Amino acid sequence: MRTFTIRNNCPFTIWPAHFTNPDSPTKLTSQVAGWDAPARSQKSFQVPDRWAGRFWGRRNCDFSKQGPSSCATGGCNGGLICDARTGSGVPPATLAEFKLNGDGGKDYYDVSNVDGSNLPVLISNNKGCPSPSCRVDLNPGCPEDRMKVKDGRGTTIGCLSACQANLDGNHGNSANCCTGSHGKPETCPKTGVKYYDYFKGKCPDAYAYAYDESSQSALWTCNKGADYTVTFCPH
Repeated sequence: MRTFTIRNNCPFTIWPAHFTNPDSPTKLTSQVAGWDAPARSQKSFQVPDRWAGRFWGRRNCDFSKQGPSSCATGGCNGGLICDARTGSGVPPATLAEFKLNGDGGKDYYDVSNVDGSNLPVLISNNKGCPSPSCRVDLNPGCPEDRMKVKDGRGTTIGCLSACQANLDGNHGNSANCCTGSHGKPETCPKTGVKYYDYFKGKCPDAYAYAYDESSQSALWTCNKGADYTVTFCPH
């Protein structure tokens, strides 16, 4: 067992969630896959070796609405508790991804804004291993109206990737999504992904297009049996 701590340092309530990869050898059963996290709170729980999955934070949730529409960002099938099979968060949702006890006996983790961003996130550990983060707020500078997810007051609370905002109007043949004629690394250069420089400039650690993980995953590993903390709105 590892101990994971999910900490909300934001000045507002968020609703964290988790989802387990379909090919994860082990299941996360100590903590249900969604909860209310008041400002300045945490939830800690045990996670088995070899677990692979992701955490994220949802903003502006109202569970009188069913399905992903319950939350303004990161909503999932199941509502408060995200469904085990279909409960991945709808973009934009900054992810803290983990593959424990992977290749070479190492843990692999990362912060991912590939599909967009909604909250600053830090992944820390108790073993001195690399600690990726996106600490700055990407919402105020979200570069185009179609990428903005706004609350009822007009404030940006999420910033979709160019792919998820459908800027090119062609999800099925997109140099932003890396699909169709652009569906492999050789045909989807990062220099062709619209607004990659915005996301990557503000948060170099975070993945920002389909093939960042292929290039950068070796930066974010630990083989020392670490406990992990995911902090939203870190210092």
